[PDB]
Amino acid sequence: DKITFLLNWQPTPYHIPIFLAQTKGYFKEQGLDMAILEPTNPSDVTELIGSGKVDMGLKAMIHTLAAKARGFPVTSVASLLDEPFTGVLYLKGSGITEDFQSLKGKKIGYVGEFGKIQIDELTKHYGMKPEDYTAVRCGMNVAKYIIEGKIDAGIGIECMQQVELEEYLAKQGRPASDAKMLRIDKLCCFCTVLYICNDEFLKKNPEKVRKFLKAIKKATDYVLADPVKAWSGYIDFKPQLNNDLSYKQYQRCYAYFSSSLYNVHRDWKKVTGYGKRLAILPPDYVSNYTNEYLSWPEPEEVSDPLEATRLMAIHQEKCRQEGTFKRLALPAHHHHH
Amino acid sequence: DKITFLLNWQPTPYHIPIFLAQTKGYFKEQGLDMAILEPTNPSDVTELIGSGKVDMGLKAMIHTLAAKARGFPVTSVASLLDEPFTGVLYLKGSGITEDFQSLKGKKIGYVGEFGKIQIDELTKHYGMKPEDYTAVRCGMNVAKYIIEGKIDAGIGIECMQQVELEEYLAKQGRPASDAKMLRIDKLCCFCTVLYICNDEFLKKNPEKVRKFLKAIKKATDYVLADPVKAWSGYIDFKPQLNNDLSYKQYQRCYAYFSSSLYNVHRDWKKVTGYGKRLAILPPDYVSNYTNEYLSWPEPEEGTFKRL
Ligand SMILES: *Cc1c(COP(=O)(O)O)cnc(C)c1O
Repeated sequence: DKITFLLNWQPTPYHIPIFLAQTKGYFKEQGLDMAILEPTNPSDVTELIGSGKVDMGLKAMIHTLAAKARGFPVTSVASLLDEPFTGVLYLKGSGITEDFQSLKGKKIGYVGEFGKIQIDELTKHYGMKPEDYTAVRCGMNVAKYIIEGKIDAGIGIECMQQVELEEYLAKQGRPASDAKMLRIDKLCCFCTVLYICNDEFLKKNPEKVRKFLKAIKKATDYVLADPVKAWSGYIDFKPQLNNDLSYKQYQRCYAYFSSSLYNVHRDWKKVTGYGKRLAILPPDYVSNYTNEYLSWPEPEEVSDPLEATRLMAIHQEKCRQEGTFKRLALPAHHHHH
Repeated sequence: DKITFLLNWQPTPYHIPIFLAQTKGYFKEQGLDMAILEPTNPSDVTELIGSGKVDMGLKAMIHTLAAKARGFPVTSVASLLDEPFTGVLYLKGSGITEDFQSLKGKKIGYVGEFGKIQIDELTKHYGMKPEDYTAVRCGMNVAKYIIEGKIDAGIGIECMQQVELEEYLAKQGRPASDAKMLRIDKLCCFCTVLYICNDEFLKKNPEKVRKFLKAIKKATDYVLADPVKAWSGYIDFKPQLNNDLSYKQYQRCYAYFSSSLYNVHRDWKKVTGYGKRLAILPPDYVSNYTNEYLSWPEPEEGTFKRL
């Protein structure tokens, strides 16, 4: 009667709400016995949860969509990390540039399956063809392989892998700005990180899932309210995260955490479209999420998505150079009709 | 159709055979798709495997025995780390001494469950009573809490936690000998680390288990034969183990690796007796191992050297 929860990755700073929910006893106060597990290989994750072998866990939006398409019955019941900047990371001097064509003849790292597909597909739109480049499967070590020169560039998230590149550059006395990204968010939200359930587990235990999300919500509020105290609680439990890199990653992630846990209807509509178009998704495919098990009201709708993206970009820079914890203040949406 | 394999701990240097069997493709050459998982809490482990939620994994002998007793159908099919030195670790100046009585009024860390029971029980034999001491559950952080002063002593393995204390001492310029253990040869195979199977999974998949053990055996031979090459393969995959502490731990573990994977009939006989006696095991309890799935003969009853 323990409930298996499988992370999408080795412990990261953004996993803080799950671990705090455990260590602070919020799961216990809901009468839940969670067994948090960590994958050795992120690609095992959708298959294990989809097949019922694991009850719940986390995976990105693009992968959660493709999971149902490939016949793994999973449903997103909430959102953890909202729309982090994803792209092809590289160091200045790679010599890769904003010219997508500069990827020609380069070794490019992707984590598992979908990213490669993502680049296979972008080449056609830039007059390139696979293989004008060599794709290299890297699992959880994309950043590491860029730093070690085993690849020229690689796919990653701004608040995780980019921060790893920047910390390396700092050790070399090079400026942070030498860590550059070719954003895919402008070639979005594929890499939103979701709480997902096995479909039959969800059918059979809706009350437990609802209680889970309450515990998570309590921990998420704590982390947003008191990030510093939260962090020290986390790294006492998970000493592997007790370093400056993890802490910096944590600060960059702060602005991306979902405060309401709601699945964003627009984000899914966008991503389902993109995926449908890439033959990953059947033409009649329906988005596999629900907000039924969230026990609190939903917030006002997304405004100026490009505006927010631009504003977020600016915000994340201030975060890097100031070392702060600030949520992106957002002007509410004006309806002209 | 992936097979879930749950480690007994965060990745350690002694998990190297498993990871190498994966990264070197030995699991693949047997037509196995293993999903190696890591626990966040070692105590979840027997219950998850016992209940069938996870197919296979690792666990110490004392825990694997108590799992069946507590109604979790698990069976040991092979052995990984043989009889590492287990005991109460402490720093000289704690001030704890070889006198078990010195544990009086001290904070003593235990990993999760059986560790506490082991000390509750040893006190009765030393005229002490729980609680002449405070037991503190520490999970995977016993050494860390000793170093940080949050506990005075704690239960651990010589090649893992003790090495962690020693590396701390070296950072302080203190001698390694200041990391001391009260060894639980105070009545050491409880902490032998076993490959274990869910019973029903074993019933329904004996050919796969046999093939798993073959991949493991191949990796195990590689590690013993070429420990240095093996290590760099490991830490390329698992960069969290790329540090001097992990490498030192690895060298201490090397002598303890089981080279044949066989369950040792004597070790189990001893441990089953101990467990029966303190009330951890029913009087009619039968050891839950088998060497049936091993496909090779049983052998006769800063360096890398086998003993
Ligand atoms: C499960 C496990 C533990 C936890 O056991 P307790 O003594 O009950 O804390 C400790 N060490 C190892 C190696 C384990 O596998």
